[PDB]
Amino acid sequence: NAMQNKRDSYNREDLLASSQGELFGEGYPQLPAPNMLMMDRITKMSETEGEFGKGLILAELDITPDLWFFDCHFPGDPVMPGCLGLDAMWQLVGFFLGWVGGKGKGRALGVGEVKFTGQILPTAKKVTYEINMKRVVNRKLVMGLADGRVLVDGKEIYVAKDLKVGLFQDTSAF
Amino acid sequence: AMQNKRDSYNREDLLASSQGELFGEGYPQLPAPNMLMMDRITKMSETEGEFGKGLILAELDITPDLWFFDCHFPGDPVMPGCLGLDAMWQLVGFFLGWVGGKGKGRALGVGEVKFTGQILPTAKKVTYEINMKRVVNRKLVMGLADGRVLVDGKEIYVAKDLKVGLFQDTSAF
Repeated sequence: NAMQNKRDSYNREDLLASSQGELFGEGYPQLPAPNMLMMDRITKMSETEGEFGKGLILAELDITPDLWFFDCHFPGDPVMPGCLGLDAMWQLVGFFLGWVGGKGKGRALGVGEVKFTGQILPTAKKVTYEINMKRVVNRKLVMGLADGRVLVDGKEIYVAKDLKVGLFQDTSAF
Repeated sequence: AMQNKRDSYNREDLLASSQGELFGEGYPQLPAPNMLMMDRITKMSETEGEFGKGLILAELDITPDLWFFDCHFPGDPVMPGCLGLDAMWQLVGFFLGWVGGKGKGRALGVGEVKFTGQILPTAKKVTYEINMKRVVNRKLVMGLADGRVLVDGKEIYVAKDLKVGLFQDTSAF
C-alpha cells in the first residue's frame, strides 16, 4: 500500500495512468482521460515552492489543430473554451492532493474569482499552467486551495483565485 | 431585422445558433456538440429574473451515454463542473444576442463559484437558471449575471458575477 511513482515531473503516459487509477496505486484521485484531460505533461511538482511556499505545479498542453474543441467552439471562430483551461487548474490541484498522499475521489469544489483576458487559438504552440498552492487541509475533509494562472505562448490570459478541490472516499451522497 | 425572436428554443434552434443561422450573420454563436451543454431553452425574458433585467431557464437531459461520463472519470462518472459553469456562460452570451447584441461571444470571467453536488449518469435532468444583473451596451457588449445549476430538484452549483462579452473583432484578443 506504499505510494508509488512520486517524483517531480510526469509525462503524458503517466497522466493517462492517473486517469486509469494506476499511477500512484489504488484509491488515489484520478485525472480525467481524453477528451477531458487538458495537459500533456507536468514539468514540475513541488511541495514547498510557489508564491505561498506550500506547493507549485507547472504543466503544459501542446496546441495542435486536431483538438476536438476548436471545431465546435465555435464554427468559423475556433477558440479553446476558457472553462477547460479553468478545469486544467482544478485537475492540477486535485493531482497535487493525491501526489502528497491523499486518497479518495477528486471533486472540484469551486473558485473565488476567474478573469479571462485573452484566448487560445489553434495557431498557438503551447498553453502553460502555473498553480500556487495556498494550503492543504486534512483536519476533517481533504481539501486543497490554490491560485492559478494560464499562459498561451508566454502571455498570461487566465487568472483564478482560490481554486478549491476536495478528496472524497464516498461520493454516493455528494 | 431580427428573426426567430421568441421566448423559447429547441435543440434544432441551438444547433442553428452554433452555425450562426438562428439570428443571422454577426450574432454570437452557441457552441456545437460536443461543447453544447443544453437541449432546450424553456424561457427567455428581458424583464423577469431576480434583478428584473433578464431571466433564462434551460435544460439538459441526462443519459449515461453523454461523452464526458466515460472519461471523467474512468469508473467514477460525473459531469465536469466546468461544463455546467460553461453552460451558464453560454446562456449569458445567448441572451446578449437574443436582445440584439452583435459580435463574437467570449466568456470574460466569474466571481465566486461553489459546487455543492454532482451530476451522475443516473440523473434525469439538469436545469440552468440565469438571473441577468446588467447588460452594458458599448462597443464591447457586456453581460453580467448570477446563475445556478440544479439536478432533479437539488441546487448543486451557484455562480456569482458571470461575465461575458460580445466582440466586434477578436483578432487582437
